[PDB]
Amino acid sequence: MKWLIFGNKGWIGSMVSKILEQQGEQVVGAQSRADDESAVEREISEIKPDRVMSFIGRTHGPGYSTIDYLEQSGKLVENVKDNLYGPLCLAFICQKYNIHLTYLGTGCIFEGQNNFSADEKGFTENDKPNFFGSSYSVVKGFTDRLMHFFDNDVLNLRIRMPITIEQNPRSFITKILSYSRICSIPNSMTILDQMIPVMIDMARNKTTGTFNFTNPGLVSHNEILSLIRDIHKPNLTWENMSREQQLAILKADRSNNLLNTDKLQSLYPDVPDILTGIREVVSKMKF
Amino acid sequence: GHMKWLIFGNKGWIGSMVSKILEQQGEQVVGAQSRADDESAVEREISEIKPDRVMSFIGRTHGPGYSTIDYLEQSGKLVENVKDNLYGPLCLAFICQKYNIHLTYLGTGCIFEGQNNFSADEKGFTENDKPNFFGSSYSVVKGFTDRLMHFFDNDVLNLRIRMPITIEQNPRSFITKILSYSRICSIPNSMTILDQMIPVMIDMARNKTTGTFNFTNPGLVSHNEILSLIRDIHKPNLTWENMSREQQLAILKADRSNNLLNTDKLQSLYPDVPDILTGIREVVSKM
Ligand SMILES: C[C@@H]1O[C@H](OP(=O)(O)OP(=O)(O)OC[C@H]2O[C@@H](n3ccc(=O)[nH]c3=O)[C@H](O)[C@@H]2O)[C@H](O)[C@H](O)[C@H]1O
Ligand SMILES: C[C@@H]1O[C@H](OP(=O)(O)OP(=O)(O)OC[C@H]2O[C@@H](n3ccc(=O)[nH]c3=O)[C@H](O)[C@@H]2O)[C@H](O)[C@H](O)[C@H]1O
Repeated sequence: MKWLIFGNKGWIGSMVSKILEQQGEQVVGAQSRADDESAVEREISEIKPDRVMSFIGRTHGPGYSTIDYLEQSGKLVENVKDNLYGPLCLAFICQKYNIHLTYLGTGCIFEGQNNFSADEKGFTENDKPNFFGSSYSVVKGFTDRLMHFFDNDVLNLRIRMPITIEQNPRSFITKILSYSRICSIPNSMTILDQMIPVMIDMARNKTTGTFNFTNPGLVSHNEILSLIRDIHKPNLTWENMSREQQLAILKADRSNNLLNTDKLQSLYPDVPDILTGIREVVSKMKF
Repeated sequence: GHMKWLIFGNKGWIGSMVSKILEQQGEQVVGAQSRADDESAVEREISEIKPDRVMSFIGRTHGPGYSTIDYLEQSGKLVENVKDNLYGPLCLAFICQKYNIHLTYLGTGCIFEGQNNFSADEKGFTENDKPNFFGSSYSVVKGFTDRLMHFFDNDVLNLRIRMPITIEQNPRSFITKILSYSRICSIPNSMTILDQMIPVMIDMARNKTTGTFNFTNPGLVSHNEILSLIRDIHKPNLTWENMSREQQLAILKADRSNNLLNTDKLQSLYPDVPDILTGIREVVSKM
């Protein structure tokens, strides 16, 4: 089939593009900006893709390798443009043309259920955002809600803290290896090497709706650094800091949660729990 | 004949003014119980009430400690900004469209800068023009809401008002406000006299007119010209101090939109709408 990819030069979009091409699919990198709704509709009307995917957003930039970038005066316009408006333009136009859209969103719109409390099973697909501590998370929360108005037309995948075996400035493990102090908190995370094939399968199948799109279960920064130490780097040591210490040195807070992945597990029962998956990733990693 | 109207923002300055007028015209007005951002509660209320027409007079434009849009520039208020100035209005657009019920959305023309210099080649920002003013968090979000309303061009009436004026003094009224300000940044602007423009808005909603409309009285008026007309007609001892654009920017949390709106589209439908200077004369004579 023919796959039109927005964000195909980005970290994730490049990775997905490569896998679609190894699978024998035709990939078209979108030339239109997602927020240029008239150019998007011209491109979609002309290319006539079988599938559209969105790997776009504004999550770092000059001076800031993190979502702290969006807290600067003058960046709200880039935040809403790339992290809400562009994705909504793709939803409206893909829906009009009856072309399945995969939107790669975020689960960094919730806070909590990550304390191993016996009565808490994690945030669901239907749950409203309850984390408002970064401008990124605020805007993405509304994008996530708005995507529920396209439940039969758009696949809304909530990834978090994405990890690759290959080291990359964007990869959660690369980042935490680089940080002087670690705020260790159990969290739902996405191993892209494991879950990109699932995402492609879902888009091939025209599956629609919202899915929490993390590996089952919780892992902490300390558990990940402990595996790197215990598998490869016996000398490895790090300093811990609290949520409050971290808040003081960043421009924004950070989302910490468990996502309930029962919905994804109903379709894809072989996705590894996050600790089995991280053990696998760390075992294969170069430094 | 007389109809049933569901009003979001029925207790607000503009909403309560429109409610009273629809009631004076012998309509049935229901004040909405649901928050516009509570999409499930909105869908319940619309499906229950089965209104002939829905109207939105909602937004977040002031709050504790800040009688202006400067309120939205505080850390932690982006969530209120997007919730009330974008997401709630989009919830109303999606749901009213689903139920094929006409929606009037009271938007803003404070999404553009320029064309107010009396240059003969500049006839003002049109309905199709994209936002070009990004100097307040209010204007940035409202600009995206305006663009999003264009995806509902057959189902929603999107009216861009600016600097609303009432005969009746009120803290929200542009004339009350500039009378209250020690220093005036005098700039020619498109402005909306609500006493003259609300009856046009109600007619449009009765006719189920949809699309975007610039919704200011035709032409420009400056702060200095309004205050001069108040002095000469009502208050001969009135005096004020003038200040620059950059001097204003030094005292406020954000910049302000200054523009001309092209009102040819409205004037084509309603040739009798008073030009701003004729209308300001009517207003000041009634004060
Ligand atoms: C596109 C979005 O990117 C996001 O990354 P974010 O910009 O929050 O990454 P970091 O600030 O590096 O934060 C990554 C992690 O590092 C922790 N940390 C940070 C700095 C420090 O000095 N020490 C620490 O321990 C921080 O608490 C967080 O757990 C998320 O992936 C989100 O899932 C995804 O949708
Ligand atoms: C809901 C939105 O409200 C808005 O009002 P805004 O909050 O910008 O009002 P003010 O800050 O009082 O500003 C009102 C006017 O006062 C001027 N001024 C301000 C302070 C000062 O000390 N001296 C001055 O001369 C300012 O430049 C502006 O022209 C707009 O109506 C917009 O059309 C509407 O959609």
